[PDB]
Amino acid sequence: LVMQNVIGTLPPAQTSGSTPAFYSYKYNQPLISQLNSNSLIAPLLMDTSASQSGQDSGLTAKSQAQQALNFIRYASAQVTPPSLPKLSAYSELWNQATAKPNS
Amino acid sequence: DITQSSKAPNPPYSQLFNSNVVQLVQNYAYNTFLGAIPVDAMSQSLMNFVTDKVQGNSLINNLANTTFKYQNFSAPSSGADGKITANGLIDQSTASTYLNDPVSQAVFNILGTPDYSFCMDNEQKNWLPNCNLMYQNLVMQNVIGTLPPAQTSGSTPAFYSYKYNQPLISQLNSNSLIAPLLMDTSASQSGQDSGLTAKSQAQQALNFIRYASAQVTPPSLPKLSAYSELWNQATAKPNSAGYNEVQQKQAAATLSSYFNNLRVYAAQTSVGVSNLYYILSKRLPQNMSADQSNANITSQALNEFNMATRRLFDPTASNTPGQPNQQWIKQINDASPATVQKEIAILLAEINYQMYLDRQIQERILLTNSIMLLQNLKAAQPTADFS
Amino acid sequence: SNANITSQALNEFNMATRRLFDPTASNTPGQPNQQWIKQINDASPATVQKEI
Amino acid sequence: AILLAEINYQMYLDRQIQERILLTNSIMLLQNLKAAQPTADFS
Amino acid sequence: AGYNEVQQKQAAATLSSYFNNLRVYAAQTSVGVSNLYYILSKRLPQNMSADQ
Repeated sequence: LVMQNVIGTLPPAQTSGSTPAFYSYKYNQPLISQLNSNSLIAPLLMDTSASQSGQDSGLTAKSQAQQALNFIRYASAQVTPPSLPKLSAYSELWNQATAKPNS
Repeated sequence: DITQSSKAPNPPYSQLFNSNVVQLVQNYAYNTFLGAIPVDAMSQSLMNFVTDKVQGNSLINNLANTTFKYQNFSAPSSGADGKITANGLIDQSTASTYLNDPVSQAVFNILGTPDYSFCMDNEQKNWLPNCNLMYQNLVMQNVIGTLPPAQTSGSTPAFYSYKYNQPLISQLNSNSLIAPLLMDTSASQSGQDSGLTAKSQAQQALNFIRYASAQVTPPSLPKLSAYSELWNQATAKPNSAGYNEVQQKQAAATLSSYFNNLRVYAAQTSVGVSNLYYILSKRLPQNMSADQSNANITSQALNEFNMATRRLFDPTASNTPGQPNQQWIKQINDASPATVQKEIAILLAEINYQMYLDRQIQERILLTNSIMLLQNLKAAQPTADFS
Repeated sequence: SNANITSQALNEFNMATRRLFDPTASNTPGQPNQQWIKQINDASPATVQKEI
Repeated sequence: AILLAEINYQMYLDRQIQERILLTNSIMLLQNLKAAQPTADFS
Repeated sequence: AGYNEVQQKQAAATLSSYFNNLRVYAAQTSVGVSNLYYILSKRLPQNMSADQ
């Protein structure tokens, strides 16, 4: 769920008048800016004025400071969280782990 | 010896040897430094170094991406002038027309270089006659040019023969990036015309830096047919049109995690390509005077070399006694105490500037090693496997 | 009322980059707050030592 | 005066060396990351 | 002459990718070659005086 929110709406196969494909520059216009690392290291003081609106869905950043925030999230591999235990297996081996002494 | 008035200087000097020369040098210092930093180049506010509230906002913001805007990176270069440009041989176009920042251009290649499958049929058996789109196979064939033969022939060289390798050794040698302080902007070089070739020392640097960034092997984007059926499966409304929700969310997660891996990869590359392009950009020429008839050309590294070596042997400094514009140290030997403390003040100011840009080198060290740590620990994601 | 804004990188920048060139400085002779090197050009030895 | 002159010069060339490490670490980052091309496999 | 396009481009792709890996490797090794040559080259003899 969290990295579907990262996605927003996922981009279609071939370029169409409704929504551009995934490699098309029109679809890639907003994301390429937050995928540039200079966004973190070039500017000298960030601007937080919400003026730009690139993607109607997914992680979209309205400010250059939020561009840097989007990149720091991406580079930190934060959009992909680690895999946490399954309920069935974890509940079983927890029930075994918290076994009462000889009970 | 105060007793002799003749041995005293005449007329007296209490000012610096030449404030004008250090002034021009210093303004060029500022211009080169603020121009040399690579900055996201897509919209006017996007390269804004500073906000509008700080004084002098315009005269810092206008100097963002100076090296590439002067160089016309966005507009492809014909090659007759040997200008740094987005080659229409490796770089995808914005038309389904090139991006203004080489680093964003590179990560844009990473994200937007399709597989050959979109230029196949949907059964991966034959090839379309015309395909405007630029797939990874096609671009890196273009990097080859004509593929070279096995045994050297009278017409064509073997791939190992030195005559085949005459340009490639320069293209591929690392020093093409580091040793020069200002790249040659004149297309005095005409290499072998097969695919990518450098027409200038600056192009030699560019082709090296892209070669190191390994853009010639763009990542394998999804198959048209495979991805398209998982698309049809996932994007559809669940429990309608012969669909459901289980594999819908499942395949949705699979494709989305795939593109997530792509973008984290691309950001990690953008890091490295950003530093490489900054190393390259410290050494590009920049225009100092707005009027081209009076235009001055100096680079960040060249000009910073001048901050270094103007107090030392200066090539234009006179080296014969009795002439003006003498060498710096001999000028000190005949200088006044007020003048000498004056010059100590200024040279140590230049100390402060230069260990500032040393700061910036260092924080870039942080950038790189932190990224490499995150990648390395990403290679180790805690699995919840208990069997 | 005097709410003014800076970051730490930009502030360390203009702390480093205030003497050599200055945007606020007057670039025409005869005006106040000229370039630091030009102000030095008429400064007293005690003044320059305090700068040191 | 000449002492701080040499100081400018020397720690200038140390700056050169620092940009050299910058270069080395950058390329090792790219080659590690090249060892990690994302897979278009949908198994 | 008994050829068709599909394995033609497939084979072209295999060769071209091979040389691509070759040149990328060459660049990566050559950075190390260059800095090692630099560190040694700071230490080699040089003649300054224009007359031998």
